[PDB]
Amino acid sequence: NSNICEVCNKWGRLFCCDTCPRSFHEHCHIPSVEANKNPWSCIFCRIKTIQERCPESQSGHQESEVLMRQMLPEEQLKCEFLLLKVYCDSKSCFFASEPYYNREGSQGPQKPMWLNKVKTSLNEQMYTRVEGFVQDMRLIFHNHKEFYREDKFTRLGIQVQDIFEKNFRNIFAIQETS
Ligand SMILES: [Zn+2]
Ligand SMILES: [Zn+2]
Ligand SMILES: [Zn+2]
Repeated sequence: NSNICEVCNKWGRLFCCDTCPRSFHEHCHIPSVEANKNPWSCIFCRIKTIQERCPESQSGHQESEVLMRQMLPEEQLKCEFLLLKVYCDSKSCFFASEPYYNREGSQGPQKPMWLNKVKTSLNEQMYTRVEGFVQDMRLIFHNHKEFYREDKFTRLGIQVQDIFEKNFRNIFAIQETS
């Protein structure tokens, strides 16, 4: 196994996957690393098995159809992994915890959103459809763009939204376009 956490790239108390060489801190893994289960398979392994069991699941999809999917177990897992993929980028730190807004010339968003809140919402099964999760994710970056205006810090939202969008297109096998 790896000697660092796959998500945050730090050492510490790690749980090792039994089916691949990745390791995780307890609350870096999503869902949080399960109490027992020997062997234990990580989310990367679980996502790979879904694809292997249904190869046609990688054929192209329309985003509008994906978003209307109910949050059954496999869609739940895919959203957890997409969330995890965002956390994997070090720039996710800016969006992880609850923000506050006091900048001359800006007003805070009507609906604040942050990664940890989405994480909780997933854990608590608050999304009934994929659309719920993707809306909150995109709202994080949209709020940041609007607040920071012409400050160059706005680019952090662009950057992390691009990681989110790339991984969304990959995980849910969105039909490739120009
Ligand atoms: Zn970690
Ligand atoms: Zn694994
Ligand atoms: Zn099949």
